[PDB]
Amino acid sequence: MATCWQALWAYRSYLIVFFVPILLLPLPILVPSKEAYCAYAIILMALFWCTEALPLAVTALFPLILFPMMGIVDASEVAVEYLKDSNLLFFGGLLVAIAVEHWNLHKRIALRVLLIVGVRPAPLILGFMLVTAFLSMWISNTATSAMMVPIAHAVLDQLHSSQAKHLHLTQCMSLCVCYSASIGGIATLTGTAPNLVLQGQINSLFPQNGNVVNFASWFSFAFPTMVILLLLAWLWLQILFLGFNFRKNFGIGEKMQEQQQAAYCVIQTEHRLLGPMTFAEKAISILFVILVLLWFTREPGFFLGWGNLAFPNAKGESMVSDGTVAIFIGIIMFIIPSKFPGLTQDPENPGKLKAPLGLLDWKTVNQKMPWNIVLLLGGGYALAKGSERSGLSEWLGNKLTPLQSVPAPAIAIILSLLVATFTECTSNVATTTIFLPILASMAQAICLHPLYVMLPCTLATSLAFMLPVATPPNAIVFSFGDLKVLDMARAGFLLNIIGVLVIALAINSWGIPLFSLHSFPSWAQSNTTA
Amino acid sequence: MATCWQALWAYRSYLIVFFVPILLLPLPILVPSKEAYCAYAIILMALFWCTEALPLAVTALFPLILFPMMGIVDASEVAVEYLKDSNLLFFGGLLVAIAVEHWNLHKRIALRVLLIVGVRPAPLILGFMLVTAFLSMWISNTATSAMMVPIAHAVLDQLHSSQAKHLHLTQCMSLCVCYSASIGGIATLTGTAPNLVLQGQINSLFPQNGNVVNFASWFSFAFPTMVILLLLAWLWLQILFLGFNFRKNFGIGEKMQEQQQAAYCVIQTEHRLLGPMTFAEKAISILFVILVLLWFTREPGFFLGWGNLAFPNAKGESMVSDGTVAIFIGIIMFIIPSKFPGLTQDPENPGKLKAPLGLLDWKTVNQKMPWNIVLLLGGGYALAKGSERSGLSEWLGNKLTPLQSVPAPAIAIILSLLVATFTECTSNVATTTIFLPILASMAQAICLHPLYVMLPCTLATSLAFMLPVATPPNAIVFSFGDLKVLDMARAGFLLNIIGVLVIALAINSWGIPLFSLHSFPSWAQSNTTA
Ligand SMILES: CCCCCCCCCCCCCCCCCC(=O)OC[C@H](COP(=O)(O)O)OC(=O)CCCCCCCCCCCCCCCCC
Ligand SMILES: CCCCCCCCCCCCCCCCCC(=O)OC[C@H](COP(=O)(O)O)OC(=O)CCCCCCCCCCCCCCCCC
Ligand SMILES: CC(C)CCC[C@@H](C)[C@H]1CC[C@H]2[C@@H]3CC=C4C[C@@H](OC(=O)CCC(=O)O)CC[C@]4(C)[C@H]3CC[C@]12C
Ligand SMILES: CC(C)CCC[C@@H](C)[C@H]1CC[C@H]2[C@@H]3CC=C4C[C@@H](OC(=O)CCC(=O)O)CC[C@]4(C)[C@H]3CC[C@]12C
Ligand code: NA
Ligand code: NA
Ligand code: NA
Ligand code: NA
Repeated sequence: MATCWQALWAYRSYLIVFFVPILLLPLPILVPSKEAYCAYAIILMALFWCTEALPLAVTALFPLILFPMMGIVDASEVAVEYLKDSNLLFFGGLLVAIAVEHWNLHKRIALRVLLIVGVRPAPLILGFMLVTAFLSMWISNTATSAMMVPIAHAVLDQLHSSQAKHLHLTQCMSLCVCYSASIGGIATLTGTAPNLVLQGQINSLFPQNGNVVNFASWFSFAFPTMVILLLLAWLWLQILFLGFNFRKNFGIGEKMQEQQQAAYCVIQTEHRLLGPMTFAEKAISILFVILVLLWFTREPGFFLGWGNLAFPNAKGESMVSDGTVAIFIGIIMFIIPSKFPGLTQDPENPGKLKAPLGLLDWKTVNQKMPWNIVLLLGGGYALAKGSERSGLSEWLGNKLTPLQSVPAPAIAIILSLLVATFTECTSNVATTTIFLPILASMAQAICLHPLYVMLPCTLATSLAFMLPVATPPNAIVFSFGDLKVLDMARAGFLLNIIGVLVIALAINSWGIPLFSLHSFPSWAQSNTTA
Repeated sequence: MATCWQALWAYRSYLIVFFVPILLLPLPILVPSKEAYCAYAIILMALFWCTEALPLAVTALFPLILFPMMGIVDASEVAVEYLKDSNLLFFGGLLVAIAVEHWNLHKRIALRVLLIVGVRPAPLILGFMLVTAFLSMWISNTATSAMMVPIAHAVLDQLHSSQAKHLHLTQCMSLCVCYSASIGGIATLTGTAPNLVLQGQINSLFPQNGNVVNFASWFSFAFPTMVILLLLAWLWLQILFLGFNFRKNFGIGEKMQEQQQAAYCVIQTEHRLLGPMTFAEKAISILFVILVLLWFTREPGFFLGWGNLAFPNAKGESMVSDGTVAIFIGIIMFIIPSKFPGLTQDPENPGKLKAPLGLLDWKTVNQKMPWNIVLLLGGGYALAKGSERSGLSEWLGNKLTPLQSVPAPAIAIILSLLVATFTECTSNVATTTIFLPILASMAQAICLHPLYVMLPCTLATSLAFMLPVATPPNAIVFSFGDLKVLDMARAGFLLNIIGVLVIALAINSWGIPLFSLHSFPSWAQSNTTA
């Protein structure tokens, strides 16, 4: 009878976990190679994340058993890949956010934000996108996400509670903060790390170049690209999760103004009934401002920060990172009392006073920390390390070489598509470092100017929108549990193509004059050209 | 008035955190050196752990801010020290223990253990010590602790609930399991990792030695040492936490037999009212047996395991570790259903069936995992790495050289005291690797036989009993929150001296005949001797 078909549909995750590793076994069986053994693991983890047949942190533990059991890397070497400085930065940022939420400062910030920008979905999403992109121009993307994801969560909670469809707004705001942190970092030379890697490669492979890639020329090239890509991402996320209406999205017309003025006066009254700030709110607000100001001035690149003055290494770089500052502020939050004269009496011995708790105690942290996101970030780093140790990146980099029998405006588009597809599985810095010296020689072989193929390769590494392991902002937005990986993939599949087309617009207009991409200059000559 | 003296005593942890870093500042100020900068951090973390002015995982985060801020190591290099394979082994073992506790198998195991060995404190502690030492002779110490600490916790909970002073029994059982895992590993050549390091050094520094250190001679030397040290540790932990009575400790005499027979019949009835095993209990019991059998036969050393047959490296060693097996079994626990035909109906849509949950879901794991012990183990590894990168181990190793103007039975005692003191701060393998080639040349300089100074150095690295970062068993016993670090230090300070005296007994009787430690053989000759 038909009662077996519901039993087969209820058990669908067990069937996925049993049948997906069997159906992909022809790839390691028919092609015995470490590149195929790593491609099997990448396809398996992507299929287990998009279907969510297992929890996210459980799928993130799969390199630890997969890579030693096919000879890619040792268990000792895959074990120290799961906790880097970018993961400690997330730990310290969320350690500050837990103290913000515990002492009701998140309600103050959310009510003041909703009092300033109002209650309209698309202008509020646009304001969050613009602020996240401007912050990501100057600090790290991970620091921007770890600062901005709980603020958007609190604003969204207060917006829900003032109106008593919201489950699409909670996806649109999370994905817009996630994508704005990645988009805004490409506009400056110090915004994302591969932007510096390109300058290191241009200085090493081509001396006598005369500092062709600096702060001013990179800004003049990559700021309109960032603005156009951010506005198109706003329009696409507004179309996909909200409607095609554009008057309901902007709150235009009556039967919409009435509910919006009612929600605005409800927000006004519940903000008025908060009172003065307590001692803990003032202390946490001062520490938050100090943390963001220390993140700004640590290593700016266009002037000399406190990380270069105090604590330099032999190369002059800072030995202290952003995660060090985050862990420092989070440790200080355990030491400052929550009330200063707060000497109470304990339920034990009746001759004792009692010191207050700190701004953080350990049991609040243990109840509130997303440890699955720590494990997800670590599993992403381990999969990215296994892709370099197996030889996938060297194999796919050497497939870009026979593209020489293609006209030059199409080489950049095909290369940008390939790099934007491959950067979902790997690291941005490693992909840039491996892929740039191949493209430099490929451009020297056909007498094409470098940075016609090196600038789209550097920009396409940042177009990482589909998988949780593509960028650390892609994993940080799963901290509250309302998102699915299928929503992120469905939103990012078109954003990759839109970003590739925006890079192709930027390299063929206003990138040709300010870089002289039609001349093949004399600093790119060698013994193989002529 | 006198009401200020209670306000000063209530605020004692804040005063410790403020005044201890200021009072130790003459050590980095008067002695500017990286060895002093690391000694400052070690003394500060030991003082913050023994007083517990901060939580344990918060004090374990101190290398991340300390080592880049005095130039010892970079933030990127100290960040990848916090999650090794021994930490993933604890994660996988406790991931199995959470599933044992969630499905009431821990009550079955605890009631059957209390039905077999009875209810008497000192014989039960001795049985746990003997089983933990015998298990630690053949598998890793971390695997033995991660298997045996929750079992002792469950037995202790059932023993408390059958008798309705226990707060001293819960310290004695935790510390006895912790110390038995460390003591039992010295008896075999494959029990602890420095035991193999010594054999590598004897083979590398002195060829033509004729395999003087093998399985049989190491067993014949180190098994009575282990037995004597285990019995003396049992007697000392019985004296320290229990009384000097030895008849109340063994339950001898009436007014003690009555309560013990009452507790035994209460245990009999509440074990009889459990019923047959469910599906989840049978599945978890089979997986537990399979996990311990895979831990036994992976890399035994005296025969060829499945880790050497399948998955070898170029040197023939196993690429798969014990943590890989633990993570493998813990991942399988998410896939097996808790009931097989358990198709229920969901509170949502009334046309759906519902698959059961697994033996593990993520929310039970998040509620039950001790993440502070993961951070504590990682902070210990980072402090141990900073001690090698700063140069403390090379500095303290070169202080063993001017001990040549001491008679030879006292050189071994002074060296064992120094190594047993220094191994509380550092790693056992690194201390052995650094300290053995200095002692070999020091013994060649005075025409003393090696292994008169290399065997006490190898054995004294395992006498690690005072600090949570000395051994991973020292950190695993804080998983349930009943212990203090001051109890561990108070119990281990005398056990270090007892172990040094037992090593001095073993090297001067029955170690002289079976190693010929009175002859200076011909394989230790060089160009500097004669
Ligand atoms: C160049 C200088 C740095 C510029 C940095 C980028 C620009 C940031 C502008 C953000 C403006 C957001 C609205 C107003 C400020 C935030 C709320 C606030 O001040 O709370 C006061 C609120 C108290 O207000 P009260 O109830 O009136 O006393 O809290 C505090 O005083 C302490 C807050 C410390 C941390 C502030 C974090 C603010 C994050 C805001 C994110 C906004 C995203 C969307 C913005 C759309 C703008 C178009
Ligand atoms: C050489 C072969 C391997 C030897 C390994 C080392 C020796 C281990 C002996 C441990 C004996 C402990 C008492 C009996 C076994 C535990 C309880 C049991 O059988 O549960 C059955 C109990 C069933 O109870 P029932 O159905 O109600 O009869 O559970 C199971 O069947 C599941 C078994 C899973 C694994 C259990 C591991 C228990 C470790 C206990 C450690 C005890 C420490 C103190 C022992 C002092 C001895 C002097
Ligand atoms: C951990 C739990 C959830 C089960 C996981 C099952 C699969 C996802 C994995 C785990 C072990 C894997 C196997 C481990 C080792 C091999 C040998 C490998 O062939 C070799 O010879 C590998 C070594 C080499 O030749 O270098 C082919 C893939 C295969 C069968 C792997 C196929 C995929 C398997 C079954
Ligand atoms: C963890 C947070 C909440 C509080 C930490 C306070 C102290 C435990 C630490 C943190 C910063 C440390 C300082 C960081 C750097 C230095 C410089 C150092 O002198 C140097 O010149 C170091 C660099 C070098 O010469 O190689 C002397 C120690 C001192 C003052 C350290 C003393 C101990 C301090 C105050
Ligand atoms: Na950035
Ligand atoms: Na990437
Ligand atoms: Na062992
Ligand atoms: Na140690």
